[PDB]
Amino acid sequence: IREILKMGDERLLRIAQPVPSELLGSEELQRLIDDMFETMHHVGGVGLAAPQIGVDLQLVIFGFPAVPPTILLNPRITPLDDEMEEGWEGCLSVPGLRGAVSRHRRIRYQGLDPQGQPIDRSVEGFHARVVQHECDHLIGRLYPSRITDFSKFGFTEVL
Ligand code: NI
Repeated sequence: IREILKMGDERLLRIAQPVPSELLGSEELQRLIDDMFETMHHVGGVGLAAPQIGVDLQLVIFGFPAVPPTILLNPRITPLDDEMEEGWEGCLSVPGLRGAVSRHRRIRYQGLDPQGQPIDRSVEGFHARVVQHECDHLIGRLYPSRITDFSKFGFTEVL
């Protein structure tokens, strides 16, 4: 179990470094992953990025409309067309708040699994939204910085 960092921490705002090749397959990486799944499961989250626990690595985990349990390294996202869709987001680093955010409806995402094998998936809707949100942590973007409709940004208890 690790502490989740909160919005305002400078560590959330950095561009994350890639997982280096010598870590792929390794026990050190596996332990980071186990620590991340424990943390996410302990607070009831659907996704967690390594910078949210102060680890400066392009590594996200997610899973749950169901979403397959995935561990994604060094990701690259390619929007499949121009269609945008609005949805509710929250984040463990932004407790007590929700906002509506416009995201690509369809994306292809690519990256590596923990053993260094390629991932290549094309996805839509909520799965697409989750991946965009997690991958935004890796470039120092939290979901308030993506909001366009501020009428829909508020406290959970109130909205
Ligand atoms: Ni988040």
